[PDB]
Amino acid sequence: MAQASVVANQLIPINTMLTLVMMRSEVVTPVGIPAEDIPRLVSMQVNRAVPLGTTLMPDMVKGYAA
Repeated sequence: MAQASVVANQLIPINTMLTLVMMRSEVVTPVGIPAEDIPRLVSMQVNRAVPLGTTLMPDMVKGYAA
């Protein structure tokens, strides 16, 4: 399996604006937001708390569409 996802590099509190320190690239299942998209996620808000190691999904990010 080759496709990497965005995963949380720290706990991301609810309603936090994302920064680059918060986002790592990992090959995980199920697949989340493509890791390719990390620079476009900066300053977008999360609508729930995202624990460390959690795969960031499209429905967790306010305003995200692809």
